[PDB]
Amino acid sequence: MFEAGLNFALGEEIDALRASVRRFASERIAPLADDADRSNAFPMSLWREMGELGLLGITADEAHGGAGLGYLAHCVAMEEISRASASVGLSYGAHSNLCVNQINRNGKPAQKSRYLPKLISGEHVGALAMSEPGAGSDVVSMKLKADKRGDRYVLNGSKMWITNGPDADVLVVYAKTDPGITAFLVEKAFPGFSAGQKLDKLGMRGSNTSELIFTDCEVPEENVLGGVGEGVKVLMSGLDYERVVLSAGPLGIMAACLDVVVPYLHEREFQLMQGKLADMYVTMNAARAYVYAVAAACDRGETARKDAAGCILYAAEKATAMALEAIQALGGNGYTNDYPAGRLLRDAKLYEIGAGTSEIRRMLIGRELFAETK
Amino acid sequence: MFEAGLNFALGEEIDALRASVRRFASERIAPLADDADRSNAFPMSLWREMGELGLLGITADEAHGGAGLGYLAHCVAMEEISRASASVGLSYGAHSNLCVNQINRNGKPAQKSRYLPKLISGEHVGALAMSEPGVSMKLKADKRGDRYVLNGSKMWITNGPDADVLVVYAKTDPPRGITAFLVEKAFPGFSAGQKLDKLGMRGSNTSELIFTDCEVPEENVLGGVGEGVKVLMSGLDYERVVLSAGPLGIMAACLDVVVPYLHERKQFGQPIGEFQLMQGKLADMYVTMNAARAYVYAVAAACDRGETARKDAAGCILYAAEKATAMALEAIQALGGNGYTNDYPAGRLLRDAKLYEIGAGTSEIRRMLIGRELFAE
Amino acid sequence: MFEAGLNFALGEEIDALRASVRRFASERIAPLADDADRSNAFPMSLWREMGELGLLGITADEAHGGAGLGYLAHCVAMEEISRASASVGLSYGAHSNLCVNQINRNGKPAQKSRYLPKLISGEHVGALAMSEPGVSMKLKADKRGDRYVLNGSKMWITNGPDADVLVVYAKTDPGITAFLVEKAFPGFSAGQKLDKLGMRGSNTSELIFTDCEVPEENVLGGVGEGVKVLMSGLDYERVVLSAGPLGIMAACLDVVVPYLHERKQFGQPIGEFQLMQGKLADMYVTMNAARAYVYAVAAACDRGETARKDAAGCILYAAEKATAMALEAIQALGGNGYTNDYPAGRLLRDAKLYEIGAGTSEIRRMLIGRELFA
Amino acid sequence: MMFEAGLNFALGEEIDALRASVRRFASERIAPLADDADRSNAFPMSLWREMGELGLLGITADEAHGGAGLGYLAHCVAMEEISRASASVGLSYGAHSNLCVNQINRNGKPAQKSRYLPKLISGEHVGALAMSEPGVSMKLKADKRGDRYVLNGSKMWITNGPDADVLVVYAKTDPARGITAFLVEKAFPGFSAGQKLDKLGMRGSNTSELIFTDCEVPEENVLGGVGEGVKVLMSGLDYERVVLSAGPLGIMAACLDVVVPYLHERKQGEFQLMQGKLADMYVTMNAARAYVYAVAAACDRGETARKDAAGCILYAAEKATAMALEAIQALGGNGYTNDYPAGRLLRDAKLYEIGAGTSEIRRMLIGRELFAETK
Ligand SMILES: Cc1cc2nc3c(=O)[nH]c(=O)nc-3n(C[C@H](O)[C@H](O)[C@H](O)COP(=O)(O)OP(=O)(O)OC[C@H]3O[C@@H](n4cnc5c(N)ncnc54)[C@H](O)[C@@H]3O)c2cc1C
Ligand SMILES: Cc1cc2nc3c(=O)[nH]c(=O)nc-3n(C[C@H](O)[C@H](O)[C@H](O)COP(=O)(O)OP(=O)(O)OC[C@H]3O[C@@H](n4cnc5c(N)ncnc54)[C@H](O)[C@@H]3O)c2cc1C
Ligand SMILES: Cc1cc2nc3c(=O)[nH]c(=O)nc-3n(C[C@H](O)[C@H](O)[C@H](O)COP(=O)(O)OP(=O)(O)OC[C@H]3O[C@@H](n4cnc5c(N)ncnc54)[C@H](O)[C@@H]3O)c2cc1C
Ligand SMILES: Cc1cc2nc3c(=O)[nH]c(=O)nc-3n(C[C@H](O)[C@H](O)[C@H](O)COP(=O)(O)OP(=O)(O)OC[C@H]3O[C@@H](n4cnc5c(N)ncnc54)[C@H](O)[C@@H]3O)c2cc1C
Repeated sequence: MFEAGLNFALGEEIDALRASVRRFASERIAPLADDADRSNAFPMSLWREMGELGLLGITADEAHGGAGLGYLAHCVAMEEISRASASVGLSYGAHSNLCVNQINRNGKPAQKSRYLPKLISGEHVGALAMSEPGAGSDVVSMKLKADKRGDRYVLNGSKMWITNGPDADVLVVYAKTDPGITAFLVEKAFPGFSAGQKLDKLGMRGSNTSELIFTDCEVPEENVLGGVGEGVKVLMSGLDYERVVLSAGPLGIMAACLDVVVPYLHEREFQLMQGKLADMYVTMNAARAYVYAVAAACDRGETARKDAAGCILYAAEKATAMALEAIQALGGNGYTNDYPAGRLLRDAKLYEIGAGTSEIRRMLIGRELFAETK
Repeated sequence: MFEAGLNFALGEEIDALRASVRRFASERIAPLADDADRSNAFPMSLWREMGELGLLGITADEAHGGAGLGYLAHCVAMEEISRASASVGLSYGAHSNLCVNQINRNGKPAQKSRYLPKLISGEHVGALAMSEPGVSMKLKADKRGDRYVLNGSKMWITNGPDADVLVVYAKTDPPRGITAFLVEKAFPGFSAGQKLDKLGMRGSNTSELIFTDCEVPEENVLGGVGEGVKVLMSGLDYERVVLSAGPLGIMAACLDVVVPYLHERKQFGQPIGEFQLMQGKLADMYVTMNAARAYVYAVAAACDRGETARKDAAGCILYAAEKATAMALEAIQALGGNGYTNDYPAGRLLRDAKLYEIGAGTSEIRRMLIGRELFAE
Repeated sequence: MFEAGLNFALGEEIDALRASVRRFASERIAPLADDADRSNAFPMSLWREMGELGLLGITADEAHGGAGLGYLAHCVAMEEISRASASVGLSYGAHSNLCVNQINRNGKPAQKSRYLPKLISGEHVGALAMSEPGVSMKLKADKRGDRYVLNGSKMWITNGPDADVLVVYAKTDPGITAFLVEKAFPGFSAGQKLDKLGMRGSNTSELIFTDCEVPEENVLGGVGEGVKVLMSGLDYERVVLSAGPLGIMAACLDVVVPYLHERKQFGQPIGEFQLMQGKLADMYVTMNAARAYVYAVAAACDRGETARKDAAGCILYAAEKATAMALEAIQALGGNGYTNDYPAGRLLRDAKLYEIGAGTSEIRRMLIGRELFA
Repeated sequence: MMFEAGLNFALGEEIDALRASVRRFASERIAPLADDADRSNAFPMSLWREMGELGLLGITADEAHGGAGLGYLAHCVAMEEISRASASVGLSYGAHSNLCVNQINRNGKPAQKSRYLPKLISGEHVGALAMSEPGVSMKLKADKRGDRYVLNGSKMWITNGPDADVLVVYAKTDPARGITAFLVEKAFPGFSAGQKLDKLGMRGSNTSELIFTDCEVPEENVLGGVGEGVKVLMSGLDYERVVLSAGPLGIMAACLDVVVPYLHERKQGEFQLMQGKLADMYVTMNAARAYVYAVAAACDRGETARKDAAGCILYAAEKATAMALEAIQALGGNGYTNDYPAGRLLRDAKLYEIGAGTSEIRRMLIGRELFAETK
């Protein structure tokens, strides 16, 4: 509902993609956003609908139903989707980027043919499992065991905070094969695999998050993803691309902030208010510029850990700040659950923690700068 | 649980008061804070308990059964209660300051004797109603014989659906045609709307009030007819001072949750409190806590001296409110994923804190007030 | 020099332009920056030099010696210039954009023929005089025959004492008209240069008009149409000027990064300290976001899109960020950062100008906030 | 004109009297030369005797030696009024009266205090404190030789360095808790000051390195015990921090002094933004005062904590810098000229985020303390 903004000239294809996703999001997602938050449940019908629109495999190969587009495209879809529901945006990102994109980049032809088509149609839901109760920030200290036994790897332990955890049919799981790390393709139907009950979160309540438990979970050796002991490389790259695409989550939240604020103020010319509005608009636009420039850079093949970390750092902090201003501009009404401003705040905060914290991002950028400039 | 902090030397009586309230808040209030947020309702049984401890009439005169203490004392009580549950704190503040203190300051002896005793014991709950959907207020009071008839609505009233006694501002003559009234829940033509569904302060019952030819005896005029603007202004100064201890208690709670976590959470082989960035974050929280406290206590003390503090009262609530919300965001940050779950109270602290940047006058209004007064005198 | 950062892929032409301008800047401007600041005087020889490089007419028509380039190119040139000396950059912006570009856009071909060639060669210096001590301007231009007679004053004029050609706004009826004024016109006089906190190499003065005769063929843009003329290119001015703060930010990293390796405390380069890494990260991210936003606005202008809000936005943003970054630069250097031996203090002093000169942050916020309704 | 509104803190008649006195001296005598001190890059030396005469130089010194015998709150108030007139004079004053005189008053033996305090208190002598070095891992050597310690090395960034007659100097008496503080006289052969530094601000505050080349120090000039220097240094830093925090206080008070009168007589929704900005300056001022005064009063009760001293200077220094930036903003073009003092307030304010230990160091100290306190 607030649609002014700087044109970035992303090209006809991406403009069409934007108009498409925006139409889909306003018609099919936005009406369910509040309900998803209130019921604490992802609206499952969206999986196939997004599959049918080609959003789920947007950066995956056209062999398997994918659209073969790039990270700028993915950012735009993620932004429109998150604009309608940040929760659906987060689940979508975790499926389409965390799971699908890692398989597409590190998977062998046989593996991709086996797992991708259903992930891309939305028949299967995907997840990525890296974090553990005692290994979050310090992720390489993970303790999930994977012991070779015949033509199988037996998995023992747990993962935590997994987006789409209770629903995922296919998961990319990192495990210690030598306490070092290996990535595995895990099916929900593998015996010894279980999901915990969904978490009760401050925000992202439409997004089903759970622990995972592995009790003698047998994984075929042909389901290793990217080679034994080479899980850390796979992980690292996975974090880069995660960072760029997920930074569009905050973008969508910021767009939603203006969506509620501007019409509100037009149904309800004070100067402090106009200044507040200006700061929101300018922030939104700068954040867009930065994220799109980083995404285009990734598409040209200049992926730097620095700038991906930087754009999610920046966008996440700005989205939270702006949600606070959205509530503020609405006043008392903004403090009620009758308006979505509160939910925008609750949702936005996740991005300063998930995908690595602000602290970890700042440190990565600092250490990297210092390392390359010596 | 986190008890580091600057000693402000408030004296033995205030130190003892802090000890009593802290004991009550930790033993009684904290274990039901989550429940209050979840059920979206005030735990009514607390009223009489707070009544018993002498907290509800803390600034009311001893002649009417109050404790006869001042705003510094009241800030301290409000802080310790808010630290345990910010919802309970807001309700308490609205009862004991917005209502009880307005009556203590402005009431004739007979109004005070009629209304104060049950408000002080907690048999009665109290509220204050000023704000409307549209001091250009529209609530109308017309004379009818020896009574006043009230017509209109008030919005966003803390303790609204439960209040037995209300201080209500109304137009008797449409500017300097405002009058304050003591209203009883019992008066016909008075009702409360449904309770609000809020981001935070969910344990604090809030609603609109609807006055439909509501009859108020002329003897219930509070502070003289046409004089409502003076009663309202003064009320606002004291309201801001006492309510600013709400953000203080929330800040204290941020430290309570974060500090034991910094010790107990290990990553990279170390408690995360040993990492430079986290030490910095902690330092900033601590310094902010102490500065906010210093400012608020100084303003309250000035009030107890009977000094002017309009700018300074607006200022200490502006300041505290903004800091508390910022600090709750950092508390969630410091706890990480755990801090993003409802199993931890950090999220609740954030949701509750934001209230004070709107409720009881917004940040914007506080800024404009302060700047205007400066630019004049 | 710190030359790392996001690639924006501006194209071969702009990249070659950046390279040439940077070579010129480090060779000819940078060694004079301190001296310009200490003597409070523009190094005049730079005019002809910049004229020889085609920089003064970068966005002006080729038929008059201009480069015929656009605002993105101009921002890049302005950025590389300001990175070597902010004062030189400010004077350069006033000459090449505020004066030359206004003539190029609103000047009749005869006027451009008369005034542009020397401005472009650098034989003449250009200025813009709009601001007055008090749309409430009081400089009056009275039509007496084939002449307009100018009486009044203008204030804070960049290149004031040196300008040969000035675009000058005046009230012809209280209503506004822009004029081309020559230094040689009798009744025109410049006041002594101001003594400023920063931008000390940039010669600012008041102007005084006492019965100054301007011929009617020197009306710029049409009688009573001065406000359209002004409004136009307040925008382009904002875009191009926002590259001043960009140059300064680049300069901040230019001084901070090397120092973070060389300085050692507690047995380590200070760059290994976590708070330091945090700070450097915030600087880097800010630099990239600001560049992204300014380049996007400039490219929008070059596509001929309207960008009132976004031009005001990008200078608002970039000016505030540059000042904050200069502060951190001083911080990162410690005691040394506090001495005039290092350039950090100068960068802070210079940066503050852009929040307060050529508009103010408050005006920019109100403008954006009003145009966004409200 | 001056801005004199603000929250009353009820500091008592003695302190209110001191405040009126110093504010009179500051606006009458110091303010008119603040720009001169800045432009000439030189402390106005004649101020020393005058501040001695007003009882300001030994404000926390024992009365038996001529001092006022007042405390840290009192000292903060004096520092604040002085700094409000000229931050440079305030920094030189702070270094003399707290960094030097107070260290001697707390750690000196009776004979040491008798010998050195009287001329420092009357302002006949200028005092300094020397601890920092270009490289507590300092390199300044003090080798015991007979009944004298021989000093070799250098100190850097010393306030009042070129002028100091008496300096408290820290050195390593054993490169293995091997630190000792010393009372050093300018008159000692082998001691000299370097050229005065050329600084962004605090330009009226003379700052230099010190150079000790086989500088002979009498062994009776050991301050507070051989090897005990780390203790002396640390406590010195706590009190340094509390009193110097009033430097930023004075700078903030100056910001309002320049802004509020200007905002009246200047006339063009930017003015509402302006009122908001004025509100934030006012509130910030009052908050910082409340905190600094609370920490100082705590010190006067005998409660000194590393945390709170560090905290109040961290807070105040950051606030003063931000407010100076706003003062310039509020005065617009005029604020950007050297004809108004706002530019100077900014340049000066920045110093307090570095000197006395950077904001980074303060944050770490506080965090490490809290962590130790809550394990
Ligand atoms: C909604 C949600 C969805 C998620 N989805 C997924 C998923 O799909 N896949 C997946 O693998 N994981 C997922 N996670 C896990 C997520 O990545 C973790 O929450 C986070 O990365 C790990 O932090 P933690 O929760 O262990 O907190 P901690 O790591 O304990 O952090 C606590 C605090 O300490 C700070 N800190 C830690 N180390 C340092 C240091 N060295 N220096 C300075 N400060 C430090 C942090 O900044 C933080 O403030 C999800 C989490 C959430 C909340
Ligand atoms: C928990 C809670 C308890 C409350 N309890 C009581 C009570 O007991 N008694 C009572 O009388 N009231 C009470 N209120 C009312 C409360 O004070 C109002 O909600 C608050 O003052 C804001 O009113 P509003 O919702 O109409 O905001 P609005 O006034 O609609 O605010 C809209 C936005 O515009 C801004 N704005 C408005 N006017 C201007 C202007 N002139 N210039 C610049 N900006 C402007 C505001 O900052 C705000 O961001 C309570 C509110 C809350 C939230
Ligand atoms: C280095 C430099 C170079 C310059 N070069 C040029 C040039 O080449 N050409 C040219 O025309 N001008 C030039 N200027 C003028 C410049 O645009 C002004 O100095 C400034 O942008 C406008 O503010 P002011 O100086 O008049 O101060 P004021 O506008 O008086 O500022 C006082 C404060 O009040 C606020 N305020 C300002 N106006 C209003 C209003 N109408 N209503 C409410 N509040 C308001 C502002 O936010 C400001 O913070 C230059 C200035 C500088 C410093
Ligand atoms: C005007 C002035 C007057 C002075 N007067 C005196 C005086 O009278 N007596 C005296 O003894 N000294 C004096 N000093 C020196 C002052 O104490 C030092 O400048 C300060 O203690 C340290 O600054 P530095 O130059 O050593 O910076 P550095 O130590 O080189 O610091 C460089 C940067 O690294 C950062 N850093 C360093 N260590 C760490 C860490 N462990 N973690 C994170 N970040 C870190 C710092 O924050 C800083 O940003 C004075 C200085 C000035 C500027």
